[PDB]
Amino acid sequence: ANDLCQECEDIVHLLTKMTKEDAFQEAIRKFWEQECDILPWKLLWPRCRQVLDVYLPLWIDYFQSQINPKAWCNHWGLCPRG
Amino acid sequence: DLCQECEDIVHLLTKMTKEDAFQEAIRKFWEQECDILPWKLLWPRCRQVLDVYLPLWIDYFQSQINPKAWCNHWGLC
Repeated sequence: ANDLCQECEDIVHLLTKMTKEDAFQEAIRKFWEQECDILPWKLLWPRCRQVLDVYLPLWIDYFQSQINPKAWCNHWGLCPRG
Repeated sequence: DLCQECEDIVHLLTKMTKEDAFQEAIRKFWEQECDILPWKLLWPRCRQVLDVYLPLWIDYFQSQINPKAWCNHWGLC
C-alpha cells in the first residue's frame, strides 16, 4: 500500500541521518552486547557477539552511502503504485 | 534531536514489522546483497546469519520493545 511506501521512505530517510551520528552506532552496539547474553540470542549459531562484531559496522556503513529513499523503497517492492 | 530521531525510527519499525511485504522485501534484498562484495567473503556466512536471525529480529520488533523506553535506556535521551 501507499502507507507502507510512505513508512519505508520515512524509515530510510531517518536511517541515512541517524547512521551519520557516532552515538547511534554506540547505542545499537551496547544494546546488542546485553541482548547476545539472554535467551534465545545466547543459544544461536552463528554466535550473536561474532555477528555483531563483523556485520554492524558494515550495516551502519550501508546507510551512510548515497541512497534516495524513494528509489530504494520503489526498487524493493514497498511502493506498488509508484 | 537524536532522542527524537530514535523514537521516530523505533515507532516506525514496530509498525513496518507487522507487514508480510516488509519482511519479504528485507529477505529478498539481503539474499541478493549476500552474494556481492564485501558480504560474500564474511565469516559467519551472510546467508546463514540472514536465515537464523531475520525471523527473530522481526518477532523482536513486533512485540518486545517501545520507543521512549528503548531510546532512554540506551543513552539517546
